[PDB]
Amino acid sequence: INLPGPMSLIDNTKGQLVVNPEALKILSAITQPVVVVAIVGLYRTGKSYLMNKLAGKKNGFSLGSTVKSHTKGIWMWCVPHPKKPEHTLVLLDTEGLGDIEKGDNENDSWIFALAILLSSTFVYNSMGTINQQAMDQLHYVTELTDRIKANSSPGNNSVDDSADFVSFFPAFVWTLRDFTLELEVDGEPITADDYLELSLKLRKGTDKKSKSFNDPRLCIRKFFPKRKCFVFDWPAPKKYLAHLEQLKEEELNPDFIEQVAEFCSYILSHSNVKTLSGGIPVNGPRLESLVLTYVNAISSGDLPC
Ligand SMILES: Nc1nc2c(ncn2[C@@H]2O[C@H](COP(=O)(O)OP(=O)(O)O)[C@@H](O)[C@H]2O)c(=O)[nH]1
Repeated sequence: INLPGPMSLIDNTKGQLVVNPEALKILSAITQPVVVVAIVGLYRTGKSYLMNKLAGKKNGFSLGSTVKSHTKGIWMWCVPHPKKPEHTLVLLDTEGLGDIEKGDNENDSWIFALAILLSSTFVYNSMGTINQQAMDQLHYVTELTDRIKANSSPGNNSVDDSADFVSFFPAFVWTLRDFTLELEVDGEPITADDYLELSLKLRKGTDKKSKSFNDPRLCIRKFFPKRKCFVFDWPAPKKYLAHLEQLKEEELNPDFIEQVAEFCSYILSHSNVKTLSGGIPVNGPRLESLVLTYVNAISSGDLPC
């Protein structure tokens, strides 16, 4: 109808971070309540492919093919909510997450915390089994988000252990890609949610370097008390992964088809209308005011995030 295709919301393509006045203009005109889904993860891990499946439209995001490996940004695509009439689904696709283990450039990395704080549901996307690097990566953006939260008006006086925090801050979904691991414990099979809870399991009482072990896991667990995990096989034999989008659905792996259907159905039925601290529903212009408020507080701010 009137909602256009993906556009930059904020990126650093040409020098420094710039907010796209055209993206605010689009948000300003979205009078309907919005459901906001943000996705964060390393370059070319299939983030855009998955967000395009949520939108159910052609000509969606292609960040892995058109953004350079060093750019950071948030890209926005608003569509009618595929399952909730008179609701708009706001898709926030991001790029430029750095690998902390390799000392990747962290300048402007606060925009990934921004994407999380704008979201109804935050999707963290990584390849393979849950390993130390993926955990450390998640821990970094969680600490950054908590820092920005603790120090800005939208998040002020909303302690992580309260019920307001649990209810009105973003739900969390970890998507694991090219995942071939057997979801088994002692011959007995376990779910992907089970796998995630196991990876976040706390050492019970253990203390010398056991309560050091719990610290990053407790940070994640308490910042994201609403958690879900989805696993995705290779989409298709590697031969064909160059341009997955061009493949016909019947040429995908059948388990991948089911795994994408499951993810999409969960997100589109379970992600709530974005809400402020306190429960106030958020619509287009209200989201735009959140963007402005955060960007100004972080720009004008004194301390590092
Ligand atoms: N191996 C693998 N490749 C994928 C998957 N999804 C997409 N790709 C390919 O990975 C590349 C980058 O995709 P894109 O979605 O743009 O990645 P983004 O950077 O994370 O957004 C493309 O060539 C895709 O065809 C996946 O699940 N597994």
